[PDB]
Amino acid sequence: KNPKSDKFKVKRFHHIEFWCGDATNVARRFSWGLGMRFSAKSDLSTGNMVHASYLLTSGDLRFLFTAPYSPSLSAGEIKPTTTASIPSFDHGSCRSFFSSHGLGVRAVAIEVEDAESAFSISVANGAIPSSPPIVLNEAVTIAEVKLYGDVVLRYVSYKAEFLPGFERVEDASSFPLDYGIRRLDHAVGNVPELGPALTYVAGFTGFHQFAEFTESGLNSAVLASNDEMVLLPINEPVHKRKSQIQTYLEHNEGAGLQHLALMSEDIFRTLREMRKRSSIGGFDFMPSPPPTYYQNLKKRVGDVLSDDQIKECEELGILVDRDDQGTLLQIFTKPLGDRPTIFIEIIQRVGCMMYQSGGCGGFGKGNFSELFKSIEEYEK
Amino acid sequence: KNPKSDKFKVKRFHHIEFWCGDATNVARRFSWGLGMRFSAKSDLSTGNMVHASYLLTSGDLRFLFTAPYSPSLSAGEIKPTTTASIPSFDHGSCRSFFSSHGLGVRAVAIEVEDAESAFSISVANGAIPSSPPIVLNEAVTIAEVKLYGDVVLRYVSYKAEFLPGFERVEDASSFPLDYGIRRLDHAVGNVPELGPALTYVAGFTGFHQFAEFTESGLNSAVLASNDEMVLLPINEPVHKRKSQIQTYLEHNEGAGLQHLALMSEDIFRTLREMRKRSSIGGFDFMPSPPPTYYQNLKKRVGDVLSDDQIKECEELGILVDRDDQGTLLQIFTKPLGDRPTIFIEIIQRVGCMMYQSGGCGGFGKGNFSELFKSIEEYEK
Ligand SMILES: CCSCc1nnc2c(C(=O)Nc3nnc(C)o3)ccc(C(F)(F)F)n12
Ligand SMILES: CCSCc1nnc2c(C(=O)Nc3nnc(C)o3)ccc(C(F)(F)F)n12
Ligand SMILES: [Co+2]
Ligand SMILES: [Co+2]
Repeated sequence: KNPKSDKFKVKRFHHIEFWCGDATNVARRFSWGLGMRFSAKSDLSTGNMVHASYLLTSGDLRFLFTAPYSPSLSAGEIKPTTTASIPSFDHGSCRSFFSSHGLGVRAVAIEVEDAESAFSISVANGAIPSSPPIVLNEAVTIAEVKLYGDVVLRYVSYKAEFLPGFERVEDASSFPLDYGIRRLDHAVGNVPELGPALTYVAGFTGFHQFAEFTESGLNSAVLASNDEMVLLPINEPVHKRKSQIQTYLEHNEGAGLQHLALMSEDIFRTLREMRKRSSIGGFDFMPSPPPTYYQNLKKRVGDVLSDDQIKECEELGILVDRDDQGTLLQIFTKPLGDRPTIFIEIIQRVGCMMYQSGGCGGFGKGNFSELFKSIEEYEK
Repeated sequence: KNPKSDKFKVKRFHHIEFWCGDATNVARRFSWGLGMRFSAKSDLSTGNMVHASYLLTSGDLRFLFTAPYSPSLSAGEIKPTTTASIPSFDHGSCRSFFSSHGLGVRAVAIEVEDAESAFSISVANGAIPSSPPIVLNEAVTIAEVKLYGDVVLRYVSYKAEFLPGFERVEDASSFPLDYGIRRLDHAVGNVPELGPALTYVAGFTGFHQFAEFTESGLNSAVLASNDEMVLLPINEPVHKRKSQIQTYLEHNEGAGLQHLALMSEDIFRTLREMRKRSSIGGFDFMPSPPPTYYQNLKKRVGDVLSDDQIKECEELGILVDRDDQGTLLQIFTKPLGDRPTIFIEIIQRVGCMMYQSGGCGGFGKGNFSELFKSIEEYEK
């Protein structure tokens, strides 16, 4: 059941922020690979002497890419006089994050009714503060607490266009790419120990348990907001083969964000667009499951997807899972950067109409075993 | 004249190495933006636990992109047992370079007849050593000396496929992009003081002076090898407006590589391909000169380019210059990464046939004044 125990009012996922070495090159690659439009900037051309920040959007999904300039450019600034548009930014914190983890998510940002209250209530309830509430242009409020490793949960609230200090991009370079991605479905963390992480985060949010999974690799559990639109799964390693969660922890130098699942309104169109671009600057995908996996498909989702929809899953390497309430189409990219750490999931859910309920169809845990068997079935 | 005073045998430009935060994302962006094929790799999948290195090629042009892994992955290695394919690499040097300069060229690499001799002769003649000669798999030899700032000149020689330890990419991800770029024409450095830099480099190479320029921004001079195929211009600031060389030095935190000029066998095809991709992950170009610039074109190169070739220059924003021996088509990108530092020039030269002689048509110094006047002519 859903106890609806949120200690403050959470509205939805707002944005994800990557900390980069060069924000330009990462953002250009992600834009082309995922079909996200360049929609706002904050950099030297807008008067920001501290950091370069570029925002990509597709539907409601917002990806922010931030890198530091030379500290010499802002050596005369103090926090009261800063040109930074994100006043929680720090040159040394950013360099230390990137040197330790490589390219990765620094901030999981959620929109709340009041960011200052959500911060106070969180820290009162055990959250480790990262950046106190700061009010931008008397219009937006931002605050940050630690989530896991060097990832922060960022609260944002509005009185009433991304952030103050960001300039809209609607010019020539704002080409309207769109491969169908529409919003962030869930954001998954890897930690060394699940219990303490779950206890910590659920303690300061009031998020309730949504699901759990406990025999190849990991144990996980999901925290959700009251309407279960904000979904934060957390994984730990399970010590034949070496845990992929452990591989993550070793190459990331500890806990951090493992994958972002992005909802598509038409996953077949998204995967056709993304796959056409894999070899020309885009993203590569994990190897497709054997044909045996797609033979077992008609017997499990033949009532949900036509033979034509099923055959299109096989062309594209799409995975399908199903619980008692919904059906799930999913697929995974290879890692986004140099290290075998963060990757992206594309998903589309069918069912649970009331709008669609969060988590409709689960998270594809059934595909672990469905993949292990269909692999052994094709070796024959 | 050309004294042909090379203190060792230089053959040609071999490659350019970028030091990055994430080599994957920079290399994917450059590949798509410039039309360069992914042709070799050295990373975790090849057994390199130290650095990720990806090589792009177009014609004879080779761009190498390298980033460090976590040092923990190779904590048990020593230089005699290293898994690095480029043994001059150092984690701390790479992080310090990138944190200080952002994305930029670390190595200008030239092919010589014998890299060990070229290193010895260079250091004997005043070169500051960076990495002593190392022989890779008894097949290739590599050595490095300081060029300017934190840029090194890298010598490479072969007894007889890029480097030992690199695996060829000819698979699916090796899509054969090609927009016409064929080789590196020249590589330009910015320093605070031209004289000492010129004296230093010409001292240890024997490269001779090829050209010079001394009233908007800079003074420069060109060093060339005996056949004038290796061309290394160096700029210094000239202290109405602020020197763009000084802007470079401030945002780069000192001297470094300013621009790479890449020869195209068909600059009109290259610029059409690159411009179609500017807004979808590729490179942006500097703003085009006014129509007045292209009206003055028929009167200066009307004997070299048809009215149709001239009008195509205007569509594409291409600049044209001409000395007593050749004609030059050129254009400049905006900076390649976050900072207003490094950028790329595309060029194509017409004339000086004997093969074509290096530097045929000069370097476009006439376009500075030709641009200043044609701008004032269009304000009218
Ligand atoms: C490149 C790694 S591929 C292996 C792999 N990695 N993650 C997954 C997931 C997944 O997202 N689980 C999840 N998300 N939130 C919760 C809670 O649980 C489903 C299926 C597979 C697969 F094994 F079927 F591919 N995965
Ligand atoms: C984004 C900056 S645009 C301004 C600009 N920056 N560099 C140039 C060059 C140039 O490459 N000179 C050179 N190369 N080797 C030597 C020696 O000399 C020619 C023309 C112009 C221009 F002013 F005409 F554009 N430039
Ligand atoms: Co998932
Ligand atoms: Co040039």
